[PDB]
Amino acid sequence: KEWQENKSWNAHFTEHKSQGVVVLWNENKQQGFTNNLKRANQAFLPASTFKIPNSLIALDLGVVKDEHQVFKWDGQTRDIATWNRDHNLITAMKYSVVPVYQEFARQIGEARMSKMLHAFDYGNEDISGNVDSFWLDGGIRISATEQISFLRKLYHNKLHVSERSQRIVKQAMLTEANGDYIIRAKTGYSTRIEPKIGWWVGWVELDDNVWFFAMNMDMPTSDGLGLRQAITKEVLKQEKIIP
Amino acid sequence: EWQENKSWNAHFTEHKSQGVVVLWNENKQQGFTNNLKRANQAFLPASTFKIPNSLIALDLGVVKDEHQVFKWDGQTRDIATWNRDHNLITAMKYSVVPVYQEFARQIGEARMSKMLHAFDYGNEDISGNVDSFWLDGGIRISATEQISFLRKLYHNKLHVSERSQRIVKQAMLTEANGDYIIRAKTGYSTRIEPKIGWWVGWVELDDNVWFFAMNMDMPTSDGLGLRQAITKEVLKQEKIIP
Ligand SMILES: *C(=O)N1C[C@H](NOS(=O)(=O)O)CC[C@H]1C(N)=O
Ligand SMILES: *C(=O)N1C[C@H](NOS(=O)(=O)O)CC[C@H]1C(N)=O
Ligand SMILES: [Cl-]
Ligand SMILES: [Cl-]
Ligand SMILES: [Cl-]
Ligand SMILES: [Cl-]
Repeated sequence: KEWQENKSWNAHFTEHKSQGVVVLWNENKQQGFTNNLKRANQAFLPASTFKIPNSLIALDLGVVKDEHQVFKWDGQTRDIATWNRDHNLITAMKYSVVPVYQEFARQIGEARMSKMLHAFDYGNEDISGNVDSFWLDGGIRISATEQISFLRKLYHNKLHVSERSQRIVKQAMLTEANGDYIIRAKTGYSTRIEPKIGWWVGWVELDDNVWFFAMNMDMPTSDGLGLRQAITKEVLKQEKIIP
Repeated sequence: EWQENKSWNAHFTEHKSQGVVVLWNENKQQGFTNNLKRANQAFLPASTFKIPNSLIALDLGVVKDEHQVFKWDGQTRDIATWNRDHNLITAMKYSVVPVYQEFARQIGEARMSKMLHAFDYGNEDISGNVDSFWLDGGIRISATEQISFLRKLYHNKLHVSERSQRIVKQAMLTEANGDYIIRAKTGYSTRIEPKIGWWVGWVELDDNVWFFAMNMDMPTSDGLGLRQAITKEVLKQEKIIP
């Protein structure tokens, strides 16, 4: 059976006084699992998880030459200290540097952004709003299941951009690696339209399988942001995917 | 420029051990070592040779990509992890010699010799069995020459495709967290004296990369854990990793 509900995972949200969904996909078995089939299919603003398609499009169009090209700080002091400094693609992804990605989106422009999101079958494919903010307060929406379908295409180099573009973005997604697993992922935090939600989307590479994941959770304040990873890892540990 | 830091000898002494750690600061273009003579001593690369071997195999099409499966030949060997199917990523991780011996046989002596010349790799001498020269043949490379080769790989400057270089750097991934990424390969030269352990690679930080190459005397497999442990003690002392 393709999609299966595991209500036992709700204990991981309950135990943190949280509400959300975790979706897993077993690539070898071509089967998916979720605590909440309805919420797995509800669409939300992608917020910073949009850095994955934005990175791909920027590299494929040559807006970003490679993962070492330096994007100079514009000398405007912002809220997040790690943003007030020079970045390359690796560090801009790591510190989720919005102003770097805003400039990419402006250089890409509305016409190319729209065509590439259709080509990617990415969420509702709707870029209505400002070209440098639609993933934060515009028309674009994506579900946890639609994140999985996009990431599977990236993993297999099946997106309609160069293999090189896809390999570079997967490098930039690297989050954790040890002798047991590799996680390639991207966090997000949608705050401008209700409900406020946190995301964590990506995959776990094991020796002989890959488990795709997409989670979102209600995030009324920034206090709970560490639960995006903590809850996903509690589910991965339950299912014996990581130790 | 090069500098000797004898204080790192303490990390070797404490584990009753002899060897060398070489570090290269890419931003400053400066090298550091506990032993300048040993930094330039050339040894058999043993399993560290999997780095150039993978590059050549990918560039020639002997390996199509990092997913291609190399089926176990059915010969039961001493290392349990070798007695199973592998791809490039797991073959590097478990250092599966028989997979790399088959690559070498398909590359062949002529293309292997030419490619090591193009890479400026060590003494560029493949004398011996085409499928064992890096374990018991004539090839020799120093810790400083390992760093030279790795800097070219890091910058995509080796004369193979960018794609081959990106795949091998993916396969080298050893560790990553919010502080650092290590891309590296271990080795153990067991067949020709002196028996030594290797660890070569680099640490990626937000705004610098530190290349490293270490080797140490390894009279038995009991001290293999020290290859990483002594290197990490030097990286901590130098405030490169927490
Ligand atoms: C992305 O969702 N954003 C940028 C930055 N990212 O941190 S996250 O990756 O930990 O979610 C701050 C939150 C958010 C934004 N406010 O634009
Ligand atoms: C490579 O040097 N070798 C293959 C294998 N890997 O050990 S490693 O951890 O040093 O990579 C065993 C040692 C050695 C060999 N015996 O050929
Ligand atoms: Cl963003
Ligand atoms: Cl990687
Ligand atoms: Cl080998
Ligand atoms: Cl490439």
